[PDB]
Amino acid sequence: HHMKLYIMPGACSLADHILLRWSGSSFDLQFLDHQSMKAPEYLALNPSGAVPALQVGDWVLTQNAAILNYITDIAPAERGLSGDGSLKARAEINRWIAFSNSDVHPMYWALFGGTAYLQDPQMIARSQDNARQKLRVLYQRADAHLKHHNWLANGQRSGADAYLYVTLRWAKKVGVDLSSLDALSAFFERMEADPGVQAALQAEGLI
Amino acid sequence: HMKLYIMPGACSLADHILLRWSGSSFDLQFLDHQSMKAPEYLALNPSGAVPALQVGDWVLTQNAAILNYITDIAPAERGLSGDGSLKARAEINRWIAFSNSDVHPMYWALFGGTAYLQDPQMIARSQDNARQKLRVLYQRADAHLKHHNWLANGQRSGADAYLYVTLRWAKKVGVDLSSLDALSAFFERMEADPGVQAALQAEGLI
Ligand SMILES: N[C@@H](CCC(=O)N[C@@H](CS)C(=O)NCC(=O)O)C(=O)O
Ligand SMILES: N[C@@H](CCC(=O)N[C@@H](CS)C(=O)NCC(=O)O)C(=O)O
Ligand SMILES: [Cl-]
Ligand SMILES: [Cl-]
Repeated sequence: HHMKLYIMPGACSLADHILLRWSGSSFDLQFLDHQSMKAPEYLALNPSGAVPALQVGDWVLTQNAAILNYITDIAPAERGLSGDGSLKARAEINRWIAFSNSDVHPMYWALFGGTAYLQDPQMIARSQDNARQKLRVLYQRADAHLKHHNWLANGQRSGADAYLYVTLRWAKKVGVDLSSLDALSAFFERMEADPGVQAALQAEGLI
Repeated sequence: HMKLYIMPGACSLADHILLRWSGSSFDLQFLDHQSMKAPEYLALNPSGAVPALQVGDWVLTQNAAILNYITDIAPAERGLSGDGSLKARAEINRWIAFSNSDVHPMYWALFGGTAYLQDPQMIARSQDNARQKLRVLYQRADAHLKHHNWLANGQRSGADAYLYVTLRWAKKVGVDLSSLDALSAFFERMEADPGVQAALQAEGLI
């Protein structure tokens, strides 16, 4: 109740939801729609009208990268979400959060109606194929990294893994080819076997 | 002991500006669209993109990660972490993420990212769309800057360096920044900054 996470089921807010559960923090979910996000109540809270938003008392934090880092910062060290807690450890988490946040996530724009302005069905389809080809390349990079690493950063689970997992769920909704990416596949299954991930998916109605 | 891999005027200029503000000792390593795809740099960064910050044998690559690392190593007296609280770091992070994940990728069609469309009219529509979406994002920044001189905690941070760098691209690609007086004043404050000027000059920019 002191902390409220504004979510849309299956959206990027799911990464923050997963991390909150891994941190062991007490929090309250506030459910939003593509309609309720654009309503004046949430626009007063976040003018951008986009999820996630994390309310800590009267303070409203908005970027996934900022929220994930904030949850990491407040989590007790025993939860192991900051690695050894050094500058290098935080930098490793940050680089992999930025990979999902600024390389992976925006490549999904064409796959979530971002290219509707093209009007031409063939052009819209080409933009989607391009997004899938570029995403395939990015996921091959993540898979190559996961072949020799347990987790993305510092060999320990972090907000970086929660974010990568959420993008993989989108890949599995928009037709991104993840075949022959065995390390990435094992990572996805490890995540889905996790009680914190399962609790989050269930609470959001993705079961 | 630190080496920053740059391309003149690229997103790496934000890290360059912050390194000057931090007072840190650093070397610049200049790259091309060709030298970045060369095997020597691909061994350091397989993504074949700038920035990259080398600290000894360690190579750090994401802009957001580099900006936060520079902030973390800067002496407290430099005032790049605000009051230094979790809320202060979160305010810096939200504004870094705004330029990193909202502004920066909207420039993709404006920098040849929609060439696959082939048809010139469709490529032009993708550029017009990128410009329209960017004016909306810059209106948001302008609305925030109407009541704040700096993006986070009323004190200069890596967030300010990043927003300024994209505003340089806006001017080069035809993004409409008219009637955005607070963002215009921000751009002017930045260009008058000695650390910014020192960075622009070292990069051979104007
Ligand atoms: N850079 C922002 C992006 C925010 C964003 O893309 N939010 C999406 C959720 S994935 C959203 O609200 N989409 C639907 C809408 O705006 O109606 C962040 O990572 O928090
Ligand atoms: N998410 C990455 C994006 C990296 C990136 O976009 N780098 C650009 C510089 S603006 C680049 O190297 N562009 C041209 C190229 O790859 O040839 C970050 O912020 O560091
Ligand atoms: Cl990376
Ligand atoms: Cl923001």
